Amino acid sequence: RTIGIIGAPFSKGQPRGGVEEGPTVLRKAGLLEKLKEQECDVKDYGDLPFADIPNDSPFQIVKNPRSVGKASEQLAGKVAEVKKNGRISLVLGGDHSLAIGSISGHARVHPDLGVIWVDAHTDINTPLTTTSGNLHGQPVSFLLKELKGKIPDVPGFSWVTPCISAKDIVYIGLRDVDPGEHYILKTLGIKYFSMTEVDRLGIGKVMEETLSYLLGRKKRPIHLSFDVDGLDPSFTPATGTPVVGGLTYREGLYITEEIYKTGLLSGLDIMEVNPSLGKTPEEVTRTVNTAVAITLACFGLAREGNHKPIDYL
Amino acid sequence: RTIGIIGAPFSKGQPRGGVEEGPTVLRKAGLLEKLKEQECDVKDYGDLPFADIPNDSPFQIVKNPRSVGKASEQLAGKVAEVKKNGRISLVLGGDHSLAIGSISGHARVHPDLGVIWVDAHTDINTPLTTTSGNLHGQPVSFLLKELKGKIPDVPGFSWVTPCISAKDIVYIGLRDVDPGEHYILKTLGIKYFSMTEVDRLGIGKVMEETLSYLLGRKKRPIHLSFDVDGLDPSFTPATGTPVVGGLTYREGLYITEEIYKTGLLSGLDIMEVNPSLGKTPEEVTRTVNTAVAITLACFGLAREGNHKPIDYL
Amino acid sequence: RTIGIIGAPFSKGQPRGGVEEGPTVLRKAGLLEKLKEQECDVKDYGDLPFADIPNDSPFQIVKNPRSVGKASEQLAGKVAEVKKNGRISLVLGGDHSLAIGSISGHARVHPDLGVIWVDAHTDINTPLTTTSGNLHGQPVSFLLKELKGKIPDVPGFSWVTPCISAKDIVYIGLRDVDPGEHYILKTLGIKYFSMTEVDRLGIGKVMEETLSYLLGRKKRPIHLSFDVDGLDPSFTPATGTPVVGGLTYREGLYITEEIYKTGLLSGLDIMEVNPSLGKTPEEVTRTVNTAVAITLACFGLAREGNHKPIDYL
Ligand SMILES: N[C@@H](CCCC[N+](=O)[O-])C(=O)O
Ligand SMILES: N[C@@H](CCCC[N+](=O)[O-])C(=O)O
Ligand SMILES: N[C@@H](CCCC[N+](=O)[O-])C(=O)O
Ligand SMILES: [Mn+2]
Ligand SMILES: [Mn+2]
Ligand SMILES: [Mn+2]
Ligand SMILES: [Mn+2]
Ligand SMILES: [Mn+2]
Ligand SMILES: [Mn+2]
Repeated sequence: RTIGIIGAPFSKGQPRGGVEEGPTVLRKAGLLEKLKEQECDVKDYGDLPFADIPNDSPFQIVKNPRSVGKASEQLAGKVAEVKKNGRISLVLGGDHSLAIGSISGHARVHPDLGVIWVDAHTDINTPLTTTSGNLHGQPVSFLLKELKGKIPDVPGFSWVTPCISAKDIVYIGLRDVDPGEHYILKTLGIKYFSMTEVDRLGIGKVMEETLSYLLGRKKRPIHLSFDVDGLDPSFTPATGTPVVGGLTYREGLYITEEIYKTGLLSGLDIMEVNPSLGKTPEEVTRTVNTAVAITLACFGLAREGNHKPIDYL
Repeated sequence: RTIGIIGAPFSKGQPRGGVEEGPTVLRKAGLLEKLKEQECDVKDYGDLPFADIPNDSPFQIVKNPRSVGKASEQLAGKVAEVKKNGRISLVLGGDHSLAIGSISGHARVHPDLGVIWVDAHTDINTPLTTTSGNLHGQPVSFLLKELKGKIPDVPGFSWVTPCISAKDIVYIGLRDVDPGEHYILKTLGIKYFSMTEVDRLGIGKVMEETLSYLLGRKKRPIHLSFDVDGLDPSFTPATGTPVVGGLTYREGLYITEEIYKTGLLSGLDIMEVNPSLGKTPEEVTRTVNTAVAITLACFGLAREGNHKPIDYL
Repeated sequence: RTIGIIGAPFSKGQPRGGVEEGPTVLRKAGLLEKLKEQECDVKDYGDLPFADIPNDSPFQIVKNPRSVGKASEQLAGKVAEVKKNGRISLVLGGDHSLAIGSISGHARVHPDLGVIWVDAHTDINTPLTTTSGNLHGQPVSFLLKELKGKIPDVPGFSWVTPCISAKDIVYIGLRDVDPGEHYILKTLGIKYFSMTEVDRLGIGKVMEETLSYLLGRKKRPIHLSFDVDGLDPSFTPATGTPVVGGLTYREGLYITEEIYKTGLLSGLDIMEVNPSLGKTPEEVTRTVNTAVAITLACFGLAREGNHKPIDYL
């Protein structure tokens, strides 16, 4: 397909620093070249320069609010620009707090978008329910219209305007959800397939139900926010918040191959890859290699094989 | 839920000695504290003191019959006492021979109980079909009423009285069954889901069929005897009789989450954890960590998340 | 069952040399003894002596054509001889190019045979579509009647005569298919279950559909060509062309147990085991151990257990 690459070297949504190198190690893995090797029209919009915000004391428990809020604001603008150029935005990011800007900018051009959130976490804590204070665990709360009223005026996010409803999002891969987050899940009736649902139904039925749920009424642009920790740490160990018993490499590729086949992928986020957290150089390459594989599947690379519209014999 | 913890530091049902440290490493992993962290009312009935039986020569091929028989007799009494206190018995054990006492004592208070046996083995050898002579591979034969007549008078087990019928037990995870055991399986018509059935149907259908099979006619108390070697050794390596191709971490949690949701868990055994068999300190923690996780799922810990009956917003 | 073992220490269908030791390490693993331990009548037809062909320059891009062609010709004759003796041929091989001779000889005695190809690759490149020039990636093209006309006269294969039609073969495990191969797949309407189909349907449904597809109309002899790289490299690392995200140990045993139960297994190939490629001695034993396990399942070894037709009690 036609892609718009945008690097988001940002880490202030969480504690560990190596995540801001995500764009770097992914590009170094040959991601752009691999994409072009497929039927892909690629345009690199570069790495966003996230100016340093020295004065950024916590808002209550919430850490680096101004830095996070600004980074998302800048990203929102870049994503909308790539979308206005008629390209699928591909955000190579640092931490998941960037989802606020990615989905926000995406929704500016396509308000009817539907979101698929692949993650071990729901990232739906509010600045008031969070216990860690890390903003990468709160992006969804800022985007949901139903939660508008339970979100205090956190410095750096006055530009935010909830752009999705509880029913325009589906979670896949959940296995470490905070109490307050679970309360929000059940209270708002959010659609989710935790690892339990995946075990019960199988990834095939999960995807069928996911896509039917979001595209049932009518077709709409899809936004895939992919947290690499959604996959089991045996595949993506170099990440800040790993949780055992995750989605397999295969399921990861299944999810993305199915999303690709819809022809509706509109926005994509490959988040939380932290090269500095690899216990070994191999754990780093294993994580980056899996992240690239998942990305390539989102744009057409199929396990059964691919061939050009010609007569090979 | 409401739990009654009882440690069973016993190993004479098999050759390797480290298994008697199971209660110790599990408690040290913070199992009691983790349980209390959930909606659990926990009461530790302590570790059973299994007096030394110096004179215990083999009965034919059967090893340490008096020691094994006595340990189960003592455990049977403790389990019945915890059951009479209105608590779910949680036996942190050594080897699986202890199942004879656990199920026996449990059945004294709840004769209508149904058993789910998660294991790589059927543990249904009789003292006459066993080839190893290890009693942890024969517990089920002593408990089945239909096999009463094929069980010689083994020193130490005169107190035993078969308490379950062939149709009150379901096996999950089988992958190393002895010939005589398979003969008993097919002859008595015992319900089982070997790894082959799990591969064929998926763990979801397996659990649906398991619970429908045991609770179809009417609801009854459930006894879960969980041998950690039922799970693949990539998850629980520190165990005496590991067999490759086992149940995954995920399936292990699925089985237990589903049992929990029935609200009928009445007795639980977490067996065969042998810290001394870990090739590395990490293999030990990996095994103990998985054992704790499985235990927590049996008492409510759900992957989709948990929340108190309050308004979190 | 009744087996006819034939060693095929051959490697010239690909670059890496250790694969010709496959027969050796498998026999050393006790394969013959293990088979006899089951209800198996085993006869070792020995290791085929593949005479050295010093003058064998490439045919265009195609490497070692005369050596490969001769090795398959010799193997075809041996397989037909074992089949005429009323035995299931078990080819312990080197590289997969040997499939040309195995299926060829098998089809001489049983022209109505159906093939199940477990592999990460389709091995259907023609001498003209191949980009590697390695013949182990082209065996199927030489056997398919529909491709007769697109196969140049390659030195060493004048003895070949396509013996199977597009609809007498089913692929399972595909995850690295070349463009030209995919073109052939879709153009000839070949039945396949890539890793994507396995993820979608589950290995149970895959096997049901595979066997129904090949045995629907009427029962016929089955030929299983098993490339060990079909299974994930976490199980069979010592192989020349490994690809991540493969079939699990369990699925491997499921496939073969189901094939065994048909009672129609007529020919079997255990290919691509290369002891020299093991990064460690354990990776070598892990690969050989998995290969033996898969082989034993093909001849009756069931995970639920096995028992002789006698009264064990
Ligand atoms: N629920 C935890 C973990 C969040 C991880 C963030 N992520 O999934 O990108 C928190 O609120 O800090
Ligand atoms: N079937 C073997 C292995 C038993 C292992 C015991 N277990 O599963 O707890 C025997 O009878 O010795
Ligand atoms: N498709 C590649 C890989 C073939 C591997 C051969 N195999 O699967 O036995 C080629 O044509 O060289
Ligand atoms: Mn996460
Ligand atoms: Mn996340
Ligand atoms: Mn066991
Ligand atoms: Mn056991
Ligand atoms: Mn292959
Ligand atoms: Mn092959």
